[PDB]
Amino acid sequence: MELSFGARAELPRIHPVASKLLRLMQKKETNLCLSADVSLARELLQLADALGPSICMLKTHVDILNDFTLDVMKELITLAKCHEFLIFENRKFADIGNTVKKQYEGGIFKIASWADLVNAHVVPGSGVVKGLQEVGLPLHRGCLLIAEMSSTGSLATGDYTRAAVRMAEEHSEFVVGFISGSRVSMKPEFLHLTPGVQLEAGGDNLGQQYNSPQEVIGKRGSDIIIVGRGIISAADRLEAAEMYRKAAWEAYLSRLG
Amino acid sequence: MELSFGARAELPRIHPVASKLLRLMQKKETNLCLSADVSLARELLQLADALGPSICMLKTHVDILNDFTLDVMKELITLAKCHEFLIFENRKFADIGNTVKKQYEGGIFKIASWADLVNAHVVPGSGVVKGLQEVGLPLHRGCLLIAEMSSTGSLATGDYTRAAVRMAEEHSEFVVGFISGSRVSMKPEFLHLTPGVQLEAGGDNLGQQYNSPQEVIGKRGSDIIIVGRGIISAADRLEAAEMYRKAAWEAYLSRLG
Ligand SMILES: *[C@H](C)c1cc(=O)[nH]c(=O)n1[C@@H]1O[C@H](COP(=O)(O)O)[C@@H](O)[C@H]1O
Ligand SMILES: *[C@H](C)c1cc(=O)[nH]c(=O)n1[C@@H]1O[C@H](COP(=O)(O)O)[C@@H](O)[C@H]1O
Repeated sequence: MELSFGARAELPRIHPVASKLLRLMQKKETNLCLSADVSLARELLQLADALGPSICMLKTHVDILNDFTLDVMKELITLAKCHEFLIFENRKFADIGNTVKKQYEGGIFKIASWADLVNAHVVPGSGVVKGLQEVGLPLHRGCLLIAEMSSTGSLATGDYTRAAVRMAEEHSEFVVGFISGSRVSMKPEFLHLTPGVQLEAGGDNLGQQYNSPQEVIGKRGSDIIIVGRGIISAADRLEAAEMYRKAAWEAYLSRLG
Repeated sequence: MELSFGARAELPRIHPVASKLLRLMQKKETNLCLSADVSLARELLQLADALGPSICMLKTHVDILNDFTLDVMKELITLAKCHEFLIFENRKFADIGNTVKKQYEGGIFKIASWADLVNAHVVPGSGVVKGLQEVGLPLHRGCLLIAEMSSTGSLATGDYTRAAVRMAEEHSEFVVGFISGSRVSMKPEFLHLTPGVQLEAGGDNLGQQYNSPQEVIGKRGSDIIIVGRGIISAADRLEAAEMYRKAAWEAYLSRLG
């Protein structure tokens, strides 16, 4: 029997980062994650402020931010706290444990110092998780494993996907869910976040493929839609965010009955 | 049927970056790539200067460099030109094509501006190569595809590895080789670079596994050894690099005949 986001937030085995997310999704009636794929700090902060009320999460892309500083991230956190959304850094960690540990904590970005959530590929084996968790657990963070991808020719299928799910299950102190195109775990403590979402059919010219909020939330059983260009390229970004939020929210409610 | 590095540099279908690499490997008698996994620019540059004569390639890890600037990379390029080695940025690109394009060209790091070689995971499908190619092609850059990984539980096996080889073959205007544990393509135009190398048996506490230069070059048929901690953790990094250089070079010389 399907549980509401509010009930899932209270499950005994729920991770605190997932509980926080689930509570604000219910409170705000949004299961929309904005993919903030922009080059400038001013654009990032303007979108976070204007769309904050409509979103549960803002997916940053610090590797493409031309004018990144840690002060930009301080200010983003203030917006996150004010508007109540989590910060999810896009960087798709995909290296050996020892390396990802340093990539997560260190460098100029210090991702673990400001990102509530990160995501990681499972291709290196479970050391990728063990390395990230060494930094993330003390910092009270969570992680998503990339169980499926939205792009043409994705190899994250079959036994690979199943490996991601086992890895997540075995590291539930840190792993809070998945990047996936559908529900891949039957355990309600895990979140499912789906990119490759637009209202209309289509793709991009570098292998991105799109499915609708109704398809992914309603038919395929995911929890959260991640949307970049569908919102950012629109003339009215606030209206676009609202259409996506309403679409994803209604799809969830219908599945809930 | 085995050709020397110098002869391979003259193969008809060889990429110019691969040719430049193979020529300097032959001239300097080195098939050693230093994995410069350090957090300070001053250490990076001191290692680059001191070990430059012993290496064919320096693998940078800019995501862990706390005091990165483009001026640091300018000085690195001077040393690369002086001592004759290529610069390989470690970041294991693993996202849809439209995203990896921006990650490669942009942000603070502007990787494409200074790195001869990049590496990409093949899990997103061939869009990952297409996206990097749009940036790197005019700049005469090349790419290695991660066909196999060194870490315990690696999913880069079987049909995954075969998919990486096919993808490299179909994008030979930009893909110059592989990160792998062994020879994975029979086409001598492709480079094989192998991490998870140390003179002694063992591993680390986060899933890394080591094989020797003689096993990897000599028996598995790889071209270049990538070595981080085996060298970086020594008291005398120069002496360590020389040991690794002689091991890898003599292993190559012996498989030649
Ligand atoms: C990573 C979250 C990911 C994984 C995937 O399989 N597909 C993806 O597209 N993404 C990321 O999500 C956004 C998608 O943005 P658009 O809505 O296509 O503009 C990108 O940031 C992509 O890297
Ligand atoms: C990426 C080059 C890679 C791929 C892999 O399968 N295994 C790896 O270890 N690496 C990278 O190579 C160095 C290994 O350093 P050590 O010799 O183990 O210190 C790391 O930089 C790793 O990310």
